[PDB]
Amino acid sequence: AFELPNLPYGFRALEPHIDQQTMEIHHDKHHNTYVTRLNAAVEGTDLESKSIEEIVANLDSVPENIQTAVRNNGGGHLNHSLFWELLTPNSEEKGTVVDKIKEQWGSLDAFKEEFANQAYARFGSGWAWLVVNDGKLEIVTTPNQDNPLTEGKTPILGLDVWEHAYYLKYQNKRPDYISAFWNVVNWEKVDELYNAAK
Amino acid sequence: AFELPNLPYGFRALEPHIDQQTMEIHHDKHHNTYVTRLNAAVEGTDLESKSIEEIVANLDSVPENIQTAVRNNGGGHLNHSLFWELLTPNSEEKGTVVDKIKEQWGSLDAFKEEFANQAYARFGSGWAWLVVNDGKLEIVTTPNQDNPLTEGKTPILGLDVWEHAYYLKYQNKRPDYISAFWNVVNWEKVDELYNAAKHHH
Ligand SMILES: [Br-]
Ligand SMILES: [Mn+2]
Ligand SMILES: [Mn+2]
Repeated sequence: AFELPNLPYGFRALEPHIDQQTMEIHHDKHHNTYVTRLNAAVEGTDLESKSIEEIVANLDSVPENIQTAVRNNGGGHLNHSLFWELLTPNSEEKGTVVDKIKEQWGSLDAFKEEFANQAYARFGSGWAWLVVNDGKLEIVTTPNQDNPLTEGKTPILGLDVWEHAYYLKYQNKRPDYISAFWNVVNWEKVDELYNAAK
Repeated sequence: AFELPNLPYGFRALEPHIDQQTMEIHHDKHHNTYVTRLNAAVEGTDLESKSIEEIVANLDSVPENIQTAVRNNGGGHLNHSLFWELLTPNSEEKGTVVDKIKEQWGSLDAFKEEFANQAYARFGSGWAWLVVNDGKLEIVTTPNQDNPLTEGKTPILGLDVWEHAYYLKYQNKRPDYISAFWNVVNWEKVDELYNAAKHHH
């Protein structure tokens, strides 16, 4: 069965960029619900032994009757699992991917502009991603809990732009949330995900 | 140009079922953004003189360069315009549609159960609707700001299940929001929309 991973920090560790009420409800309620419904679908099937990454990457090996449950709750589990590890109270804009971003976009600032534009433009619920696409850094967004793995793209940074991720602190103000996010990005985790793509 | 409609009650009128902070932000910010972007898309074109009902029912015909903006922002404008008039501080569970619902589902409660189930199951952003679909009552849900009119179904009740509609008061507890919603449904508006639906064509 899949396990709800602990946050790597206390609920208050990302203040004042993300509020502790959100960190608690987002993790203990929203992510936990994805794990409940994912397990209800996959527990007792030949998918149960597989990594969530293998499953989400290969949704056409999911039998038709649970395909939607797995895509949505499997996606929910993978996306939130990545997100918690991609946040930190000790953010430093350094390392492999930051250097590659400066190289490709000319500056980290230009990168943040495009990331924020794409994240802002995602209509309804979804995610903004920095992915590796056959060696190439690319910014994409996905609806709901869809994940670039399914399209053969390796996610190395993700921002949750479902309203549950920002409404308590920021309400309608998604751009302020996106701006706040830069303060808590775990670039060490980004580097790890990038290195494993290779 | 399209206009943000005035609420027919105060921001506090739907308490405790919908919180005044949400009523103000949802109307003055979320709906207003849809109106702004609809107007940015259509102003100075032949679409500016058409009803939002006509535009949304006919998204297929909207020029390709503005079709997504009109689908999302025109949808947004129609959906919220319907929603405000379908809420009331003076809800009475009676009339033509309540009577038809009792006949079809056997009780209002059985109807509420199916509606609440579909509204809860809608994954991500969207709307739960009661529609007239070729003369029969049908519960459907739509993603984002999509509207049953585009598929030739007439909406007579809608519930916003975007998280902005419920997160400040209910957070993750969408079912408690849906439960609250019944206390503020304007069945007089539902009756009016139904009656129009029967004579649409
Ligand atoms: Br801590
Ligand atoms: Mn989330
Ligand atoms: Mn809304």
